[PDB]
Amino acid sequence: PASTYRLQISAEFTLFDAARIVPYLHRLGADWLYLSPLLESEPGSSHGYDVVDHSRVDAARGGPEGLAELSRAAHERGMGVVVDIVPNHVGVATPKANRWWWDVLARGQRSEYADYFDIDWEFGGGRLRLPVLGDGPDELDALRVDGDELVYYEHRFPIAEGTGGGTPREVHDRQHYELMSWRRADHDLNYRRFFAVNTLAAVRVEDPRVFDDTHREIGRWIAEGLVDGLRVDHPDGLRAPGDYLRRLAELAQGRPIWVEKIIEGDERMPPQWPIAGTTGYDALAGIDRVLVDPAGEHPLTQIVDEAAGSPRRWAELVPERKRAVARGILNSEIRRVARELGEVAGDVEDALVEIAAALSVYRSYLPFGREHLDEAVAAAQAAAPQLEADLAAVGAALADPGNPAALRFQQTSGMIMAKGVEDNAFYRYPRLTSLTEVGGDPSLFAIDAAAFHAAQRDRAARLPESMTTLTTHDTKRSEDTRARITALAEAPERWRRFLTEVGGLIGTGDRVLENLIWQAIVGAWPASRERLEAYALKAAREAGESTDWIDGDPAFEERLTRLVTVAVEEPLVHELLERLVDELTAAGYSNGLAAKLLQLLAPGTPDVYQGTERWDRSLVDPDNRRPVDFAAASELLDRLDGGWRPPVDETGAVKTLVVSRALRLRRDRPELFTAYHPVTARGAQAEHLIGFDRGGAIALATRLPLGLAAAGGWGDTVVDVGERSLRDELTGREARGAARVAELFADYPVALLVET
Repeated sequence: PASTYRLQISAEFTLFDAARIVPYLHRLGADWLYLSPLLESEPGSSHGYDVVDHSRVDAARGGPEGLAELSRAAHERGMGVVVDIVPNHVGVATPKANRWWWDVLARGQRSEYADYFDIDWEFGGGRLRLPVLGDGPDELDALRVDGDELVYYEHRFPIAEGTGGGTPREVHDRQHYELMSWRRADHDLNYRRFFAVNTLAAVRVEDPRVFDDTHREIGRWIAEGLVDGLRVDHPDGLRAPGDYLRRLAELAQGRPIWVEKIIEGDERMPPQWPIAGTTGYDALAGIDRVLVDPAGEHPLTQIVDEAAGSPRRWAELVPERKRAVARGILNSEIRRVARELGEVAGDVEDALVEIAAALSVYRSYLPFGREHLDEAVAAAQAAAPQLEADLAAVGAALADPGNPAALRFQQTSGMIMAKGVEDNAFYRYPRLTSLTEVGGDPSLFAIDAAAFHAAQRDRAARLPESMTTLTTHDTKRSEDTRARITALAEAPERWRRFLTEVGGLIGTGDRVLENLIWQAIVGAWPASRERLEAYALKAAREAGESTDWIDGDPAFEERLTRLVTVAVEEPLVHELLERLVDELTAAGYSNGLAAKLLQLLAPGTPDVYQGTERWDRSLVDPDNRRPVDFAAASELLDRLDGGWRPPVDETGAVKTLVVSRALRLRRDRPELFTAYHPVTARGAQAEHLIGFDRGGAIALATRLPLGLAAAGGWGDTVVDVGERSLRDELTGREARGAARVAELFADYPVALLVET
């Protein structure tokens, strides 16, 4: 496809709602609709990742009639449909809604659905441990019997037949499940789950019988022409992801499959995987880093280091926090891998924790990626020479794809990275929070244009059909929030001044977390107190230093709450914040347009998140999933198509112009996109021009806008565009030969030149 447009389908935006805005999306220039999980989820699911019935399209989202209508709307217009599917796990929040889970609770290992899940029965003493009770003592006195069901407040579980009668507790101890305290899920859990989410139980989709049942309706979409490609959720949690994608490719009849897979650096995926590529986060990392002024690296780091009283080094942070979740909320996983290894050596768990800590990829794919495991083991032996013998024997076992533990470890190192680095270490390394993003190396402050172009060339060579992306439903900060934040690398000293001035007014005791919060407030501004308060509490808990998700500090959280309230409502704090936002507003606009244009014409299939044809200043889940005003966007676009040329302003109109013109061009004139050639400028400010030629379409953008303005503008800087004559889709302005960037960017900080 020429592009994918991502839609959050739910009961508030159904498949019928989506089909009604298909014509606006075609107008905007989208090629394929990228929908979220559509199999029946938990009653009230606003994402659909908690599947409870793989046999039908979710009724709340429109059921099969809805899918059929959306597909027909898209296909009658030449458009395509790619659907997010969730192969690894199912929702168990409401058991009475997961017929498979219910039967396993009701009949234990005698359930026909028992080997659909990944259960250590012997660790549980023949029982499935459900971490549903509260931590207070005497919890089970709330256990009531209600017919053929055990009840614990609003939770209901089946009574195995022939086990009724007596105290509610006497019936509970006869059941194939054991209700336990939620805090016991850190260490004593005996079923495989997704991340540290107990309400997401993994299914053994490597079993052909399980694959057939979980993918039958998905297979119907393919067979009957409803769906044109698939996006696989979390393949890294699968036991045999290679085998899965092979089987999915034949289910999808050779149609394009994209995988959500985080890549680290120059790491490569197994080439035999029959996929189009990833959902885009490798591309996000480079687009953002070409807009970071590299000279801010040491100033902005010292702002964090002085606050922490001790250098925050990413090389310590990552191992430390991976170690911590391996020993904490993800310990049931570590302990289970240790049980399957047997008494290989002495301290097997500490050997595992050290290998997962040092592992520099999310997982191996053995025999592929053995290098990564080998280097982890060696690095663990240097960080912990006390276990040199143990690590060697444990690493030796972990290298044999015939050992079930080697395979389970690969299912676990996926989650130690995400929960330790993305959802923790990120929130402790805020020297520039736009670089703490899904798929990025925050240690890598910036990349020069030469490095940017190399990254584009590599994707054209090995991943030409792969997605690129700037916002997803899982990003920590949405694309224009990061665009403004990134300008702080140009003005580190201004930022120090701001933190100081506003921190002499209100604080929490965690000056490191306050750097992160003010960055999000500044980047998202203007934003409601409700949204900023929610973000602040979530960021503070993810960071885990001054409060936590398990055992919070209410006094601290209320200091954080009154920080954001003072930022919105108090006259002097608010003025200081408004003044800094104004100073950055043009820079962030220019950075946001630069990112959007570069991504949409770069090699690959650009993904456009719902509503990001206007400014998206959202924060983390769920702020990046707010309702999207497609009506407003269409009205905006109709003004643009009616010949209005907007200023760079807060309506987003100039972004809608850039997005719509680049999407259409790529969709409707694809003969223009045949190669990739850097376009470099000439003169006093040539460093500020970043761009490339794709064939007959040239993307031209600005980097480091604050320093450009400080230097007096483009001056007499020129771009060589060829002996050819080009025209800018955004303005109609013509350019030939050595064009002055002052003329090219006379109206906007970007231009999209087309051969004539």
